[PDB]
Amino acid sequence: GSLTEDGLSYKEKFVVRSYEVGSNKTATVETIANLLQEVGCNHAQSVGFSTDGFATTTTMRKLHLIWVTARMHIEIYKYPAWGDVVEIETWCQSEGRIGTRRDWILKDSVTGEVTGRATSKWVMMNQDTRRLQKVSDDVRDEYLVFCPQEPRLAFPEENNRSLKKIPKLEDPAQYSMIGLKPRRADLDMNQHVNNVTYIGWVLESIPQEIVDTHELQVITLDYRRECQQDDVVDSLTTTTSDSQFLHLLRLSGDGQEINRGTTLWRKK
Amino acid sequence: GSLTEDGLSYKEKFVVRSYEVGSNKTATVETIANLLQEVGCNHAQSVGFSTDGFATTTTMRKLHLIWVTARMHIEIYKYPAWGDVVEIETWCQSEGRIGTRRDWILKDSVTGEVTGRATSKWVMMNQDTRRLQKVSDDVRDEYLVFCPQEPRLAFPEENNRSLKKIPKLEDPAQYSMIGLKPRRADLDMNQHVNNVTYIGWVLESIPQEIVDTHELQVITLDYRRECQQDDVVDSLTTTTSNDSQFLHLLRLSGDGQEINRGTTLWRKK
Ligand SMILES: CNC[C@@H]1COc2ccccc2O1
Ligand SMILES: CNC[C@@H]1COc2ccccc2O1
Repeated sequence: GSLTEDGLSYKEKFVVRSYEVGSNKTATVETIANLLQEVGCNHAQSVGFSTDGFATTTTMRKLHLIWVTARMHIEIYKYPAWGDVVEIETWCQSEGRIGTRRDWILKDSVTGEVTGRATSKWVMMNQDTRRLQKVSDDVRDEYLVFCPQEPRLAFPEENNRSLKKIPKLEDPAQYSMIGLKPRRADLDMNQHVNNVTYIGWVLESIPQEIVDTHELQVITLDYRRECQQDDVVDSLTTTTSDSQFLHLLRLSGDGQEINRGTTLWRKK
Repeated sequence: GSLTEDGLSYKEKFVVRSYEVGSNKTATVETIANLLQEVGCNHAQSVGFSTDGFATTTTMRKLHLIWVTARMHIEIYKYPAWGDVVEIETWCQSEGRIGTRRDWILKDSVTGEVTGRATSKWVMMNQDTRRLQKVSDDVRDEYLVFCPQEPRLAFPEENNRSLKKIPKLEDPAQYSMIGLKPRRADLDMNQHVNNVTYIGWVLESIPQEIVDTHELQVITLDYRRECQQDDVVDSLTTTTSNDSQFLHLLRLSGDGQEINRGTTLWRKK
Protein backbone atom coordinates (compact mmCIF):
# COMPACT_ATOMS: atom_id res chain seq x y z
CA GLY A 1 0.00 0.00 0.00
CA SER A 2 0.88 3.67 -0.33
CA LEU A 3 -0.51 7.22 -0.11
CA THR A 4 -1.89 8.51 -3.44
CA GLU A 5 -0.13 11.25 -5.53
CA ASP A 6 -1.60 14.15 -3.49
CA GLY A 7 -0.91 12.38 -0.14
CA LEU A 8 -4.56 12.98 0.91
CA SER A 9 -5.71 9.29 0.70
CA TYR A 10 -4.22 5.72 0.95
CA LYS A 11 -4.60 2.62 -1.26
CA GLU A 12 -3.85 -1.07 -0.68
CA LYS A 13 -4.46 -4.37 -2.51
CA PHE A 14 -5.34 -7.62 -0.74
CA VAL A 15 -5.61 -11.16 -2.12
CA VAL A 16 -8.50 -13.03 -0.43
CA ARG A 17 -7.21 -15.97 1.75
CA SER A 18 -8.65 -19.52 2.10
CA TYR A 19 -9.55 -19.14 5.79
CA GLU A 20 -11.15 -15.69 5.15
CA VAL A 21 -14.12 -17.03 3.12
CA GLY A 22 -17.52 -18.35 4.21
CA SER A 23 -19.91 -21.15 3.09
CA ASN A 24 -20.31 -19.38 -0.33
CA LYS A 25 -16.55 -19.35 -1.25
CA THR A 26 -16.52 -15.50 -0.83
CA ALA A 27 -15.05 -13.17 1.86
CA THR A 28 -17.15 -12.76 5.03
CA VAL A 29 -18.24 -9.28 6.26
CA GLU A 30 -15.77 -9.71 9.18
CA THR A 31 -12.90 -10.29 6.70
CA ILE A 32 -14.00 -7.07 4.92
CA ALA A 33 -14.18 -5.14 8.25
CA ASN A 34 -10.67 -6.47 9.15
CA LEU A 35 -9.22 -5.26 5.80
CA LEU A 36 -10.75 -1.76 6.23
CA GLN A 37 -9.16 -1.60 9.71
CA GLU A 38 -5.76 -2.79 8.32
CA VAL A 39 -5.72 -0.18 5.49
CA GLY A 40 -6.78 2.50 8.06
CA CYS A 41 -3.83 1.51 10.32
CA ASN A 42 -1.42 1.62 7.34
CA HIS A 43 -2.66 5.11 6.37
CA ALA A 44 -2.05 6.34 10.01
CA GLN A 45 1.48 4.82 9.95
CA SER A 46 2.38 6.41 6.57
CA VAL A 47 1.74 9.93 7.95
CA GLY A 48 3.38 9.59 11.41
CA PHE A 49 0.38 8.86 13.67
CA SER A 50 0.32 6.10 16.36
CA THR A 51 -0.43 2.58 15.12
CA ASP A 52 -2.11 0.97 18.23
CA GLY A 53 -5.57 1.50 16.68
CA PHE A 54 -5.98 4.98 18.25
CA ALA A 55 -4.28 7.20 15.55
CA THR A 56 -2.85 9.33 18.38
CA THR A 57 -0.84 12.57 17.86
CA THR A 58 2.03 13.76 20.17
CA THR A 59 -0.49 16.23 21.73
CA MET A 60 -3.08 13.47 22.38
CA ARG A 61 -0.38 11.25 23.98
CA LYS A 62 0.47 13.75 26.77
CA LEU A 63 -3.25 14.38 27.44
CA HIS A 64 -4.13 10.60 27.40
CA LEU A 65 -6.57 11.16 24.49
CA ILE A 66 -7.62 8.44 22.01
CA TRP A 67 -9.85 8.23 18.92
CA VAL A 68 -12.72 5.74 19.42
CA THR A 69 -15.31 4.39 16.92
CA ALA A 70 -18.87 5.65 17.55
CA ARG A 71 -20.46 4.25 14.34
CA MET A 72 -19.54 1.90 11.47
CA HIS A 73 -21.54 1.63 8.22
CA ILE A 74 -20.74 -0.95 5.52
CA GLU A 75 -22.45 -1.58 2.14
CA ILE A 76 -21.28 -4.51 -0.03
CA TYR A 77 -22.46 -5.09 -3.67
CA LYS A 78 -20.10 -7.98 -4.46
CA TYR A 79 -18.10 -10.04 -1.94
CA PRO A 80 -14.71 -10.92 -3.43
CA ALA A 81 -14.04 -14.60 -4.08
CA TRP A 82 -11.08 -16.53 -2.63
CA GLY A 83 -8.02 -15.75 -4.71
CA ASP A 84 -9.44 -12.42 -5.97
CA VAL A 85 -7.65 -9.10 -5.46
CA VAL A 86 -9.61 -6.31 -3.76
CA GLU A 87 -8.29 -2.71 -3.82
CA ILE A 88 -9.34 -0.45 -0.94
CA GLU A 89 -8.97 3.37 -0.98
CA THR A 90 -9.29 5.21 2.37
CA TRP A 91 -9.27 8.84 3.53
CA CYS A 92 -10.18 10.96 6.55
CA GLN A 93 -12.18 14.12 6.98
CA SER A 94 -12.68 16.45 9.92
CA GLU A 95 -16.25 17.01 11.12
CA GLY A 96 -15.46 20.17 13.10
CA ARG A 97 -15.59 19.80 16.88
CA ILE A 98 -17.84 16.66 16.62
CA GLY A 99 -14.98 14.38 15.65
CA THR A 100 -13.52 12.72 12.62
CA ARG A 101 -14.79 10.49 9.75
CA ARG A 102 -12.97 7.68 7.92
CA ASP A 103 -14.32 6.58 4.52
CA TRP A 104 -13.50 3.59 2.30
CA ILE A 105 -14.10 2.52 -1.32
CA LEU A 106 -13.65 -1.16 -2.25
CA LYS A 107 -12.96 -2.09 -5.90
CA ASP A 108 -12.31 -5.24 -7.94
CA SER A 109 -8.60 -4.85 -8.85
CA VAL A 110 -9.20 -6.55 -12.23
CA THR A 111 -12.40 -4.80 -13.40
CA GLY A 112 -12.02 -1.48 -11.50
CA GLU A 113 -15.69 -1.50 -10.47
CA VAL A 114 -16.86 -0.41 -7.02
CA THR A 115 -17.82 -3.58 -5.10
CA GLY A 116 -18.44 -1.93 -1.70
CA ARG A 117 -18.14 1.21 0.43
CA ALA A 118 -17.83 2.10 4.13
CA THR A 119 -18.03 5.07 6.48
CA SER A 120 -17.12 5.47 10.16
CA LYS A 121 -17.53 8.21 12.78
CA TRP A 122 -14.75 8.60 15.38
CA VAL A 123 -14.88 10.62 18.60
CA MET A 124 -12.18 11.93 20.96
CA MET A 125 -12.09 10.56 24.53
CA ASN A 126 -9.83 10.28 27.58
CA GLN A 127 -8.42 6.71 27.66
CA ASP A 128 -8.63 6.46 31.51
CA THR A 129 -11.92 8.16 32.50
CA ARG A 130 -13.66 7.32 29.16
CA ARG A 131 -15.05 10.88 28.93
CA LEU A 132 -15.87 12.24 25.46
CA GLN A 133 -14.70 15.67 24.37
CA LYS A 134 -14.83 18.09 21.47
CA VAL A 135 -11.84 18.40 19.13
CA SER A 136 -9.61 21.36 20.12
CA ASP A 137 -7.78 23.65 17.57
CA ASP A 138 -4.34 22.31 18.61
CA VAL A 139 -5.27 18.73 17.66
CA ARG A 140 -7.18 19.75 14.44
CA ASP A 141 -4.09 21.54 13.10
CA GLU A 142 -2.13 18.27 13.46
CA TYR A 143 -4.45 16.02 11.37
CA LEU A 144 -6.06 18.50 8.90
CA VAL A 145 -2.89 18.63 6.76
CA PHE A 146 -3.60 14.88 5.97
CA CYS A 147 -7.29 15.38 4.98
CA PRO A 148 -8.81 16.74 1.72
CA GLN A 149 -10.27 20.21 2.50
CA GLU A 150 -13.27 19.96 0.13
CA PRO A 151 -15.79 17.27 1.20
CA ARG A 152 -15.18 13.79 -0.24
CA LEU A 153 -17.99 11.42 0.86
CA ALA A 154 -18.18 7.66 0.30
CA PHE A 155 -21.98 8.03 0.95
CA PRO A 156 -22.87 11.41 -0.57
CA GLU A 157 -26.68 10.88 -1.08
CA GLU A 158 -29.07 13.20 0.87
CA ASN A 159 -30.97 10.81 3.25
CA ASN A 160 -28.69 7.73 2.91
CA ARG A 161 -28.60 4.67 5.26
CA SER A 162 -25.28 5.71 6.97
CA LEU A 163 -26.84 8.62 8.91
CA LYS A 164 -30.13 6.96 10.00
CA LYS A 165 -31.12 6.95 13.69
CA ILE A 166 -31.22 3.39 15.25
CA PRO A 167 -33.96 2.46 17.78
CA LYS A 168 -33.49 0.28 20.88
CA LEU A 169 -34.79 -3.31 20.44
CA GLU A 170 -37.83 -4.13 22.61
CA ASP A 171 -38.03 -7.30 24.78
CA PRO A 172 -38.88 -10.05 23.88
CA ALA A 173 -36.36 -10.38 21.01
CA GLN A 174 -37.40 -12.64 18.11
CA TYR A 175 -33.93 -14.28 17.98
CA SER A 176 -30.97 -14.52 20.39
CA MET A 177 -27.51 -15.96 20.96
CA ILE A 178 -26.64 -15.98 24.67
CA GLY A 179 -23.36 -16.34 26.59
CA LEU A 180 -20.91 -14.90 24.00
CA LYS A 181 -17.36 -14.39 25.39
CA PRO A 182 -14.24 -12.98 23.72
CA ARG A 183 -11.12 -15.16 23.53
CA ARG A 184 -7.45 -13.94 23.10
CA ALA A 185 -7.76 -14.02 19.28
CA ASP A 186 -10.61 -11.41 19.68
CA LEU A 187 -8.24 -8.93 21.43
CA ASP A 188 -5.99 -6.27 19.85
CA MET A 189 -2.37 -5.34 20.89
CA ASN A 190 -3.76 -3.09 23.73
CA GLN A 191 -5.80 -6.10 25.14
CA HIS A 192 -9.12 -4.45 24.10
CA VAL A 193 -11.84 -6.37 22.20
CA ASN A 194 -11.46 -5.76 18.42
CA ASN A 195 -14.33 -3.74 16.82
CA VAL A 196 -14.80 -6.55 14.26
CA THR A 197 -15.78 -9.07 17.05
CA TYR A 198 -18.92 -6.96 17.77
CA ILE A 199 -19.98 -7.37 14.09
CA GLY A 200 -19.61 -11.16 14.45
CA TRP A 201 -21.49 -11.09 17.76
CA VAL A 202 -24.35 -9.07 16.13
CA LEU A 203 -24.58 -11.60 13.25
CA GLU A 204 -24.66 -14.67 15.63
CA SER A 205 -28.37 -14.06 16.48
CA ILE A 206 -29.34 -14.06 12.71
CA PRO A 207 -30.77 -17.55 11.97
CA GLN A 208 -28.64 -19.90 9.83
CA GLU A 209 -31.48 -20.16 7.24
CA ILE A 210 -31.25 -16.38 6.55
CA VAL A 211 -27.47 -16.68 6.13
CA ASP A 212 -27.94 -19.71 3.79
CA THR A 213 -30.57 -18.09 1.49
CA HIS A 214 -29.58 -14.37 1.68
CA GLU A 215 -26.47 -12.18 1.30
CA LEU A 216 -25.66 -9.29 3.68
CA GLN A 217 -25.95 -5.98 1.80
CA VAL A 218 -25.86 -3.26 4.54
CA ILE A 219 -24.81 -3.21 8.23
CA THR A 220 -25.01 -0.14 10.51
CA LEU A 221 -23.50 -0.44 13.99
CA ASP A 222 -23.45 2.07 16.90
CA TYR A 223 -20.82 1.55 19.63
CA ARG A 224 -22.11 2.64 23.05
CA ARG A 225 -19.76 0.84 25.44
CA GLU A 226 -16.66 -1.37 25.34
CA CYS A 227 -16.83 -5.08 26.23
CA GLN A 228 -14.08 -6.12 28.68
CA GLN A 229 -12.07 -9.39 28.32
CA ASP A 230 -14.03 -10.86 31.28
CA ASP A 231 -17.50 -9.64 30.10
CA VAL A 232 -20.27 -11.93 28.70
CA VAL A 233 -22.55 -10.69 25.85
CA ASP A 234 -26.13 -11.49 24.69
CA SER A 235 -26.96 -10.89 21.00
CA LEU A 236 -30.62 -10.04 20.20
CA THR A 237 -32.32 -9.76 16.75
CA THR A 238 -35.83 -8.86 15.54
CA THR A 239 -37.13 -8.85 11.94
CA THR A 240 -38.35 -5.32 11.06
CA SER A 241 -39.30 -5.95 7.40
CA ASP A 242 -35.21 -7.95 1.17
CA SER A 243 -34.94 -8.73 4.91
CA GLN A 244 -34.25 -6.12 7.60
CA PHE A 245 -33.25 -6.76 11.18
CA LEU A 246 -32.87 -4.66 14.34
CA HIS A 247 -29.98 -5.69 16.62
CA LEU A 248 -28.86 -5.27 20.22
CA LEU A 249 -25.73 -6.39 22.12
CA ARG A 250 -26.02 -6.17 25.92
CA LEU A 251 -24.10 -7.57 28.90
CA SER A 252 -25.45 -11.02 29.95
CA GLY A 253 -25.85 -9.95 33.54
CA ASP A 254 -27.24 -6.46 34.14
CA GLY A 255 -28.47 -6.01 30.54
CA GLN A 256 -26.15 -3.02 30.00
CA GLU A 257 -26.20 -1.94 26.31
CA ILE A 258 -22.88 -2.19 24.43
CA ASN A 259 -24.11 -1.96 20.76
CA ARG A 260 -27.22 -1.43 18.66
CA GLY A 261 -27.55 -1.85 14.88
CA THR A 262 -29.42 -2.79 11.70
CA THR A 263 -28.78 -5.20 8.81
CA LEU A 264 -30.26 -5.45 5.31
CA TRP A 265 -30.10 -8.75 3.40
CA ARG A 266 -30.98 -9.58 -0.27
CA LYS A 267 -32.15 -12.98 -1.69
CA LYS A 268 -29.39 -14.84 -3.62
CA GLY B 1 3.55 -17.68 -3.77
CA SER B 2 4.79 -20.33 -6.16
CA LEU B 3 6.19 -23.88 -6.40
CA THR B 4 10.00 -24.00 -6.21
CA GLU B 5 12.26 -24.82 -9.24
CA ASP B 6 11.85 -28.61 -8.87
CA GLY B 7 8.05 -28.33 -8.25
CA LEU B 8 8.41 -30.50 -5.11
CA SER B 9 7.74 -27.69 -2.53
CA TYR B 10 5.88 -24.30 -2.29
CA LYS B 11 6.94 -20.88 -0.95
CA GLU B 12 4.97 -17.77 0.03
CA LYS B 13 5.71 -14.42 1.69
CA PHE B 14 3.32 -12.70 4.12
CA VAL B 15 3.47 -9.22 5.66
CA VAL B 16 2.23 -9.32 9.28
CA ARG B 17 -1.08 -7.35 9.71
CA SER B 18 -2.14 -4.97 12.54
CA TYR B 19 -5.03 -7.16 13.73
CA GLU B 20 -2.83 -10.33 13.60
CA VAL B 21 -0.56 -9.32 16.53
CA GLY B 22 -0.94 -9.81 20.29
CA SER B 23 0.03 -7.75 23.38
CA ASN B 24 3.76 -8.05 22.50
CA LYS B 25 3.30 -6.33 19.06
CA THR B 26 4.20 -9.74 17.44
CA ALA B 27 2.12 -12.35 15.52
CA THR B 28 0.07 -14.73 17.71
CA VAL B 29 0.45 -18.56 17.38
CA GLU B 30 -3.05 -18.61 15.79
CA THR B 31 -1.90 -16.12 13.11
CA ILE B 32 1.08 -18.44 12.45
CA ALA B 33 -1.20 -21.54 12.29
CA ASN B 34 -3.52 -19.63 9.86
CA LEU B 35 -0.56 -18.76 7.55
CA LEU B 36 0.67 -22.40 7.50
CA GLN B 37 -2.87 -23.48 6.52
CA GLU B 38 -3.05 -20.76 3.78
CA VAL B 39 0.33 -21.75 2.23
CA GLY B 40 -0.77 -25.45 2.41
CA CYS B 41 -3.98 -24.63 0.54
CA ASN B 42 -2.05 -22.63 -2.12
CA HIS B 43 0.35 -25.57 -2.63
CA ALA B 44 -2.68 -27.95 -3.17
CA GLN B 45 -4.19 -25.47 -5.69
CA SER B 46 -0.92 -25.10 -7.66
CA VAL B 47 -0.80 -28.86 -8.37
CA GLY B 48 -4.51 -29.49 -9.19
CA PHE B 49 -5.87 -30.78 -5.86
CA SER B 50 -9.16 -29.67 -4.22
CA THR B 51 -8.95 -26.41 -2.30
CA ASP B 52 -11.74 -26.95 0.35
CA GLY B 53 -9.10 -27.90 2.96
CA PHE B 54 -9.26 -31.64 2.07
CA ALA B 55 -6.70 -31.84 -0.90
CA THR B 56 -8.97 -34.50 -2.44
CA THR B 57 -8.34 -35.78 -6.23
CA THR B 58 -11.01 -37.25 -8.60
CA THR B 59 -10.41 -40.72 -7.01
CA MET B 60 -10.94 -39.60 -3.39
CA ARG B 61 -13.92 -37.47 -4.55
CA LYS B 62 -15.55 -40.57 -6.15
CA LEU B 63 -15.21 -42.60 -2.90
CA HIS B 64 -16.18 -39.64 -0.60
CA LEU B 65 -12.65 -39.65 0.91
CA ILE B 66 -11.01 -36.63 2.60
CA TRP B 67 -7.65 -35.92 4.30
CA VAL B 68 -8.02 -34.98 7.99
CA THR B 69 -5.41 -33.65 10.51
CA ALA B 70 -4.49 -36.17 13.24
CA ARG B 71 -1.56 -34.18 14.78
CA MET B 72 -0.11 -30.62 14.54
CA HIS B 73 3.32 -29.69 15.97
CA ILE B 74 4.62 -26.09 15.95
CA GLU B 75 7.96 -24.72 17.24
CA ILE B 76 8.56 -20.91 17.14
CA TYR B 77 11.99 -19.28 17.90
CA LYS B 78 11.02 -15.72 16.90
CA TYR B 79 7.47 -14.39 16.36
CA PRO B 80 7.49 -11.89 13.48
CA ALA B 81 6.65 -8.29 14.36
CA TRP B 82 3.81 -6.30 12.77
CA GLY B 83 5.00 -5.05 9.38
CA ASP B 84 7.66 -7.80 9.05
CA VAL B 85 7.76 -10.21 6.11
CA VAL B 86 7.75 -13.94 6.92
CA GLU B 87 8.60 -16.51 4.21
CA ILE B 88 7.09 -20.00 4.63
CA GLU B 89 8.27 -23.08 2.67
CA THR B 90 5.98 -26.16 2.66
CA TRP B 91 6.15 -29.69 1.26
CA CYS B 92 4.43 -33.07 1.62
CA GLN B 93 5.73 -36.56 2.13
CA SER B 94 4.05 -39.94 2.01
CA GLU B 95 4.25 -42.08 5.16
CA GLY B 96 3.39 -45.32 3.35
CA ARG B 97 -0.11 -46.64 3.99
CA ILE B 98 -0.38 -44.68 7.32
CA GLY B 99 -1.10 -41.35 5.62
CA THR B 100 0.69 -38.13 4.70
CA ARG B 101 2.85 -35.55 6.44
CA ARG B 102 2.99 -31.81 5.72
CA ASP B 103 6.07 -29.89 6.89
CA TRP B 104 6.80 -26.15 7.10
CA ILE B 105 9.86 -23.91 7.56
CA LEU B 106 9.33 -20.26 8.58
CA LYS B 107 12.08 -17.70 7.82
CA ASP B 108 12.67 -13.96 8.27
CA SER B 109 12.48 -12.66 4.66
CA VAL B 110 15.12 -10.00 5.42
CA THR B 111 17.71 -12.06 7.36
CA GLY B 112 16.99 -15.53 5.89
CA GLU B 113 17.20 -17.17 9.33
CA VAL B 114 14.82 -19.94 10.42
CA THR B 115 12.35 -18.40 12.90
CA GLY B 116 10.03 -21.42 13.26
CA ARG B 117 9.08 -24.87 11.99
CA ALA B 118 5.99 -27.11 11.87
CA THR B 119 4.95 -30.68 11.13
CA SER B 120 1.51 -32.28 10.69
CA LYS B 121 0.20 -35.85 10.26
CA TRP B 122 -2.85 -36.36 7.97
CA VAL B 123 -5.03 -39.46 7.68
CA MET B 124 -7.46 -40.73 4.98
CA MET B 125 -11.13 -40.75 6.09
CA ASN B 126 -14.65 -41.27 4.64
CA GLN B 127 -16.48 -37.88 4.76
CA ASP B 128 -19.84 -39.44 5.80
CA THR B 129 -19.07 -42.33 8.18
CA ARG B 130 -15.90 -40.68 9.65
CA ARG B 131 -13.97 -43.98 9.26
CA LEU B 132 -10.21 -44.01 8.82
CA GLN B 133 -8.51 -46.13 6.17
CA LYS B 134 -5.03 -46.94 4.93
CA VAL B 135 -3.90 -45.09 1.81
CA SER B 136 -4.51 -47.27 -1.28
CA ASP B 137 -2.03 -47.62 -4.18
CA ASP B 138 -4.37 -45.83 -6.62
CA VAL B 139 -4.40 -42.80 -4.28
CA ARG B 140 -0.64 -42.97 -3.47
CA ASP B 141 0.23 -42.79 -7.24
CA GLU B 142 -1.77 -39.55 -7.59
CA TYR B 143 0.05 -37.50 -4.92
CA LEU B 144 3.58 -39.06 -4.90
CA VAL B 145 4.54 -37.22 -8.12
CA PHE B 146 4.24 -33.95 -6.01
CA CYS B 147 6.41 -35.15 -3.08
CA PRO B 148 10.23 -35.41 -2.79
CA GLN B 149 11.15 -39.14 -2.86
CA GLU B 150 14.09 -38.91 -0.41
CA PRO B 151 13.01 -37.97 3.15
CA ARG B 152 12.94 -34.22 3.88
CA LEU B 153 12.05 -33.62 7.57
CA ALA B 154 11.36 -30.28 9.24
CA PHE B 155 12.08 -32.10 12.58
CA PRO B 156 14.83 -34.59 11.73
CA GLU B 157 16.25 -35.12 15.32
CA GLU B 158 16.01 -38.75 16.68
CA ASN B 159 13.96 -38.19 19.93
CA ASN B 160 12.33 -34.84 19.11
CA ARG B 161 9.11 -33.31 20.58
CA SER B 162 6.94 -33.81 17.41
CA LEU B 163 6.65 -37.61 17.86
CA LYS B 164 6.11 -37.74 21.66
CA LYS B 165 3.11 -39.64 23.08
CA ILE B 166 0.55 -37.35 24.90
CA PRO B 167 -1.18 -38.55 28.11
CA LYS B 168 -4.81 -37.89 29.08
CA LEU B 169 -5.21 -35.10 31.70
CA GLU B 170 -6.49 -36.32 35.08
CA ASP B 171 -9.41 -34.64 36.94
CA PRO B 172 -9.24 -32.22 38.74
CA ALA B 173 -7.55 -29.90 36.19
CA GLN B 174 -5.39 -27.10 37.65
CA TYR B 175 -6.87 -24.52 35.23
CA SER B 176 -10.00 -24.37 33.05
CA MET B 177 -12.04 -22.26 30.65
CA ILE B 178 -15.64 -23.52 30.44
CA GLY B 179 -18.48 -22.94 27.95
CA LEU B 180 -16.45 -22.25 24.77
CA LYS B 181 -18.59 -22.09 21.59
CA PRO B 182 -17.59 -21.54 17.96
CA ARG B 183 -19.10 -18.60 16.07
CA ARG B 184 -19.42 -18.23 12.21
CA ALA B 185 -15.95 -16.63 11.96
CA ASP B 186 -14.57 -19.94 13.46
CA LEU B 187 -16.03 -21.99 10.53
CA ASP B 188 -14.41 -22.82 7.17
CA MET B 189 -16.13 -22.86 3.68
CA ASN B 190 -17.48 -26.42 4.38
CA GLN B 191 -19.12 -25.16 7.68
CA HIS B 192 -16.63 -27.20 9.80
CA VAL B 193 -14.77 -25.67 12.78
CA ASN B 194 -11.30 -24.44 11.60
CA ASN B 195 -8.36 -26.42 13.02
CA VAL B 196 -6.85 -23.12 14.31
CA THR B 197 -9.87 -22.52 16.68
CA TYR B 198 -8.86 -25.64 18.69
CA ILE B 199 -5.38 -24.08 19.26
CA GLY B 200 -7.07 -20.92 20.60
CA TRP B 201 -9.42 -23.01 22.74
CA VAL B 202 -6.42 -24.97 24.18
CA LEU B 203 -4.61 -21.69 25.05
CA GLU B 204 -7.73 -20.14 26.77
CA SER B 205 -7.16 -22.23 29.95
CA ILE B 206 -3.50 -20.96 30.27
CA PRO B 207 -3.56 -18.17 32.91
CA GLN B 208 -3.09 -14.58 31.69
CA GLU B 209 0.01 -14.19 33.95
CA ILE B 210 1.81 -17.01 32.05
CA VAL B 211 0.94 -15.34 28.72
CA ASP B 212 2.16 -11.94 30.08
CA THR B 213 5.55 -13.20 31.42
CA HIS B 214 6.31 -16.09 28.99
CA GLU B 215 6.46 -16.76 25.22
CA LEU B 216 5.03 -19.92 23.63
CA GLN B 217 7.90 -22.04 22.21
CA VAL B 218 6.30 -25.42 21.36
CA ILE B 219 2.71 -26.69 20.95
CA THR B 220 1.75 -30.32 20.15
CA LEU B 221 -1.92 -31.03 19.45
CA ASP B 222 -3.70 -34.37 18.76
CA TYR B 223 -7.12 -34.23 17.03
CA ARG B 224 -9.42 -37.03 18.24
CA ARG B 225 -12.86 -35.76 17.26
CA GLU B 226 -14.47 -32.89 15.40
CA CYS B 227 -16.43 -30.12 17.26
CA GLN B 228 -19.81 -29.37 15.63
CA GLN B 229 -21.18 -25.81 15.18
CA ASP B 230 -23.71 -26.47 17.99
CA ASP B 231 -21.20 -28.14 20.39
CA VAL B 232 -19.87 -26.54 23.64
CA VAL B 233 -16.21 -27.12 24.71
CA ASP B 234 -14.34 -27.14 28.08
CA SER B 235 -10.58 -26.36 28.01
CA LEU B 236 -8.47 -27.95 30.80
CA THR B 237 -4.78 -27.28 31.68
CA THR B 238 -2.33 -28.68 34.26
CA THR B 239 1.29 -27.60 34.89
CA THR B 240 3.60 -30.61 34.35
CA SER B 241 6.96 -28.84 34.92
CA ASN B 242 12.85 -20.81 33.32
CA ASP B 243 10.62 -23.16 31.23
CA SER B 244 6.94 -24.00 31.85
CA GLN B 245 5.19 -27.11 30.51
CA PHE B 246 1.47 -27.75 30.43
CA LEU B 247 -0.77 -30.73 29.65
CA HIS B 248 -4.03 -29.87 27.85
CA LEU B 249 -7.45 -31.40 27.21
CA LEU B 250 -10.47 -30.22 25.17
CA ARG B 251 -13.71 -32.11 25.89
CA LEU B 252 -17.43 -31.55 25.21
CA SER B 253 -19.08 -29.54 28.05
CA GLY B 254 -21.83 -32.09 28.47
CA ASP B 255 -20.79 -35.75 28.31
CA GLY B 256 -17.05 -35.01 28.69
CA GLN B 257 -16.29 -36.55 25.25
CA GLU B 258 -12.62 -35.90 24.31
CA ILE B 259 -12.03 -33.80 21.18
CA ASN B 260 -8.30 -32.84 21.63
CA ARG B 261 -5.29 -33.42 23.87
CA GLY B 262 -1.95 -31.57 23.79
CA THR B 263 1.16 -30.05 25.39
CA THR B 264 2.74 -26.57 25.42
CA LEU B 265 6.25 -25.37 26.33
CA TRP B 266 6.81 -21.73 27.32
CA ARG B 267 10.00 -19.79 28.13
CA LYS B 268 10.58 -16.65 30.21
CA LYS B 269 10.84 -13.37 28.23
C1 LIG C 1 -9.41 8.24 13.36
N1 LIG C 1 -8.96 8.49 11.98
C2 LIG C 1 -8.50 9.87 11.78
C3 LIG C 1 -7.19 10.22 12.46
C4 LIG C 1 -6.87 11.69 12.29
O1 LIG C 1 -6.68 12.08 10.90
C5 LIG C 1 -5.96 11.17 10.14
C6 LIG C 1 -5.55 11.55 8.88
C7 LIG C 1 -4.85 10.66 8.09
C8 LIG C 1 -4.58 9.38 8.55
C9 LIG C 1 -5.03 8.98 9.79
C10 LIG C 1 -5.76 9.87 10.57
O2 LIG C 1 -6.16 9.43 11.82
C1 LIG D 1 -2.91 -33.76 3.16
N1 LIG D 1 -1.84 -33.02 2.46
C2 LIG D 1 -1.18 -33.83 1.43
C3 LIG D 1 -2.03 -34.03 0.18
C4 LIG D 1 -1.42 -35.08 -0.73
O1 LIG D 1 -0.12 -34.73 -1.24
C5 LIG D 1 0.01 -33.41 -1.63
C6 LIG D 1 1.15 -33.04 -2.31
C7 LIG D 1 1.33 -31.72 -2.67
C8 LIG D 1 0.39 -30.76 -2.32
C9 LIG D 1 -0.72 -31.13 -1.59
C10 LIG D 1 -0.90 -32.45 -1.21
O2 LIG D 1 -2.04 -32.77 -0.51
